[PDB]
Amino acid sequence: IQCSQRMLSFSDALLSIIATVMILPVTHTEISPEQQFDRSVQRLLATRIAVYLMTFLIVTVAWAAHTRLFQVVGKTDDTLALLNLACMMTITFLPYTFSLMVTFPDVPLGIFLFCVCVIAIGVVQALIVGYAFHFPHLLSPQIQREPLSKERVEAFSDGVYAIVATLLILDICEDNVPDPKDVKERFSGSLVAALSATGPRFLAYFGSFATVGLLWFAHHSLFLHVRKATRAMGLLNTLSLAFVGGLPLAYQQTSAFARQPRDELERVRVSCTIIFLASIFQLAMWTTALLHQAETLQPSVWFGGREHVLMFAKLALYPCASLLAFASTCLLSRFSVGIFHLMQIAVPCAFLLLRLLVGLALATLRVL
Amino acid sequence: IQCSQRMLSFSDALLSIIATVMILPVTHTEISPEQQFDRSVQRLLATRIAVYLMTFLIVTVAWAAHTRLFQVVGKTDDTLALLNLACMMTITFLPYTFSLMVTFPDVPLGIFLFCVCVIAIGVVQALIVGYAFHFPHLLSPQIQREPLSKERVEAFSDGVYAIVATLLILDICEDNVPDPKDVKERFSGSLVAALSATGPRFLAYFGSFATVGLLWFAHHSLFLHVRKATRAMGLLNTLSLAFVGGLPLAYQQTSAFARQPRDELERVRVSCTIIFLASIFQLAMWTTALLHQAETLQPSVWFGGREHVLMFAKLALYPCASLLAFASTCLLSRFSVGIFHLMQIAVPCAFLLLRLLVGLALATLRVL
Ligand SMILES: [K+]
Ligand SMILES: [K+]
Ligand SMILES: [K+]
Ligand SMILES: [K+]
Ligand SMILES: [K+]
Repeated sequence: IQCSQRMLSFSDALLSIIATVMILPVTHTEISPEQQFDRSVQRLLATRIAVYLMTFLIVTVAWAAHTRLFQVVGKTDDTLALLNLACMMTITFLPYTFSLMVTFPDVPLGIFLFCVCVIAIGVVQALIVGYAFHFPHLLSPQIQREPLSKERVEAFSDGVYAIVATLLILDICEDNVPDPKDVKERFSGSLVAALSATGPRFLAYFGSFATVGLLWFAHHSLFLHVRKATRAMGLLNTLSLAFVGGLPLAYQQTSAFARQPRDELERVRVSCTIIFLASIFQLAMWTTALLHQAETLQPSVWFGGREHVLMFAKLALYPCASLLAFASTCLLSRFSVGIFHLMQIAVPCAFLLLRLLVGLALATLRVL
Repeated sequence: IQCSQRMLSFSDALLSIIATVMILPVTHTEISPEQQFDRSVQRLLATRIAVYLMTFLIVTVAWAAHTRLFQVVGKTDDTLALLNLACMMTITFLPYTFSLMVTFPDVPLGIFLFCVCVIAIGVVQALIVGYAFHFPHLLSPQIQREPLSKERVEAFSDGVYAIVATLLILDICEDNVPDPKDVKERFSGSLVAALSATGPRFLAYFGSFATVGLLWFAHHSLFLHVRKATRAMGLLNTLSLAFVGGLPLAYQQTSAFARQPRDELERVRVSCTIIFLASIFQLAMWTTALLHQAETLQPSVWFGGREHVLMFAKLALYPCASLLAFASTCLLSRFSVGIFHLMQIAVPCAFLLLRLLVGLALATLRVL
């Protein structure tokens, strides 16, 4: 009998990428200036965002069902591996059916194909269960004779984060790659001078990537001290990942969404809201785990623990900064863009010096 | 001190996706019929293919250096995690510099940025080494006082395979999603009738996905019996993955490459060549491991072992079928397309029945 760890890792990667794909249409929404005040186009954009959210949630539900199934199964086999590949294929077919239904919501074809795909997933998983139970040695020892699998959650989250960070660089690679017919005209053939138009732009990439990379760093930190992953924690993680997938929306440059008519205040508000939603659910995961620390958290991060305050600050850094920037957009709009840039530059430094800042604050409050 | 396994998994995912991204420009090659006989466009397409190969190899070299580094380090830390994030950011910046150099190969800007990025990677890794050695408890026990890390190779391969399988479905989602203004004209508003143009197309997806999914299944099988991963095996795996990344080229539909002028024989030959190159290097990995079976392979797959013939057949199935199809394109061109479709339908069945076919063949040869 074979060890199923790599097969489950492959499934996690596939499903995470599949869930995150549907943000691409959102980033490719073109709004002409003539349609800036057209409510129909704005409604279409909102509908496409809702479609992305629904598809992410559906793929996550399928992934959770798969996780249940292969917690029940445990071991794998050639036949089981091929059946898992068939299940992954059927699941990956879901975005196509959902897109077809979106294009023609009033025709039965989309609903019919979606139902057929769901039934196919069900039948494939039932076949997997039947094969596993027909050979008892392929079952988990407890079954051979609820909690979530932490590694599956971590792999799914890593896939989502990596895909977002990749979409950023794909956007950059197209933003600032001029052609000879463009450089010879805009800059009289001096490519170096094109830095004046491209220098800052790719520099902005460094700011965006960090925002994702540090968010993962928070997640990576939290689950280093997580013992038991509860279903509520899984749901909160799913919401956090769903809102993480929208970071390219607030950070991409070539994206049609980025080229829509807008103002600085609106863009800053949207980016701050997306970051706040992404991070507040990680903070909610941590708070939820704190209620049952005895069974969900390592002793170091329990109340009064050595790592407690550090973890709390690490997870609350982004929500507080995002909320402060959003408030500044309303109270100090004239300098809100500068404050947002300052936040982008400072939050990584705060993460780097976090262990010193926390101790300094603790000592200052103790003496005072 | 923290466990570095998840950080390395995240790095593997990032680097694998980054390596595979550069196939997207290749799939977006638009060749008008007026330029079918224009040698310049064909040369440009070949140059972009070579650029994709070079970028994949460079990203793989960076990933291998990172693997060496964090085999030396072993344990991780908050500062080490942030430094690893910085290193990943610098590495992800490589595609942008390579693309800029490609656009203007005769200007120093591209080479200058590429050199700056490489030096940045070097300095970041040197800082990681210095920090790790300044705190001896963050070093591996042997160092605290060559072989490859199998899990890193497996994670990188899984990332590449998942990205290819995802690119397939992204192509499909755009191939066969008509709009009302298109359905009302081409099919008089009968969306169901559009199956006549869309039915087979997404059906073809099922054929393409399997081809990737089974290739992974072969890889997944081989490394289940691999003890020690040698550097030569790593190089062969890198070549196999590089040629796997070109599967969307031979299987995508909307891709401008797919819409280029062509003939059935040429497309079949290209697809067969790509599949053959992808699988022959897995077979080469297996053969290379066989030379040092005592140190690289589990006893079950040694010469004369129970699983030996099964593994050999599993890894040689695709190369033989691809070579036979390619030969048919020259000897039986009139039926080569049908033979290719038959191969696409049959190879999964051969994989499913492999354990029976191998035994049947062995018995038949023994009695005869
Ligand atoms: K994993
Ligand atoms: K992944
Ligand atoms: K892994
Ligand atoms: K992956
Ligand atoms: K992509």
